[PDB]
Amino acid sequence: KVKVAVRIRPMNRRETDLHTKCVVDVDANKVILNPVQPKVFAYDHCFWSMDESVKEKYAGQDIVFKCLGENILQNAFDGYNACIFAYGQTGSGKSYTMMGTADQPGLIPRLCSGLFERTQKEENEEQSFKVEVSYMEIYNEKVRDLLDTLKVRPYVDGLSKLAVTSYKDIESLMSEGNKSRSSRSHAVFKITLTHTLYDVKSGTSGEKVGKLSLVDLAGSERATKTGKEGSNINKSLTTLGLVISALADQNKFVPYRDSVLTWLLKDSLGGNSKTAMVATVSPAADNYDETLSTLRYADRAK
Ligand SMILES: Nc1ncnc2c1ncn2[C@@H]1O[C@H](COP(=O)(O)OP(=O)(O)O)[C@@H](O)[C@H]1O
Ligand SMILES: [Mg+2]
Repeated sequence: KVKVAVRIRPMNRRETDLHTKCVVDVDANKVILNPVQPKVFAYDHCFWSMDESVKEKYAGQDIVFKCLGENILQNAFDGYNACIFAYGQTGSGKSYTMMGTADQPGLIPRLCSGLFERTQKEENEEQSFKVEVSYMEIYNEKVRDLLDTLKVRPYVDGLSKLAVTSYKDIESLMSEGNKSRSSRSHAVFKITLTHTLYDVKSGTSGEKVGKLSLVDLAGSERATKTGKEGSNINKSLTTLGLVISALADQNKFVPYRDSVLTWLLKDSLGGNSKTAMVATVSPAADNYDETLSTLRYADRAK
């Protein structure tokens, strides 16, 4: 159903340089926020990613995919639907986790690599796979096609959906979309995997469809006044919160239509779908408030 994880990023350069204190500790799957009384939260996984040298507990990109990606991918081969959301403060590690860098590929490249490896393994004259990708951006409840404002009618009228046949292919679209792309919008990478089995006369005898929606959410931080985007983002994120919580609690009412994001992903949120959320947070004292907020959001969803 619903899996919730928290990933703790390293100190950034500024925090390192300026000796900002660490206020986040971890204990197995508990997160302890020390005051800048200690607060303790429990999750399905906690990824402590502060320092590669501490092998005893460091979680690299490979670890995140093993614990959150592999299962979600398998789910799509099973013919079911799934979403993965990265949620948290700007600079906390949402994009690093979802897409990653050229040197540290994240969830999306690993998942696509795994996907094509598996399809190329199982494909033959009697069964085929069709892989289609869309990449869109939701900013202020308006949708933009990152593979080119599209109207919401639940479908996005005129949203490109492109057939890809190799990892390199699907890579050109990751690349293309990321260029055309950010901290104040949601980015949705969608894969449709269709697996068709054929009978003796080359007619269709079996077919499974699995959808994967991999989501880099808009930053969750509160804007500070020094003389609306944040408010619009808050509604969306609050609604996504209510949807995930309600599904996690599973006759209940689920408010899909209260936001463009949750409505467009209704198909992969309801039914027998699987949802995984990674709440990214800074370890540093100067982010306590936003870290605390992110932790409560993640706790609530679980
Ligand atoms: N777990 C991590 N390990 C190493 N570097 C990270 C990690 N998380 C984030 N970073 C780096 O910190 C910066 C902020 O990450 P990013 O994902 O862009 O933040 P966000 O998407 O949440 O705004 C990026 O340069 C990213 O490469
Ligand atoms: Mg980002």
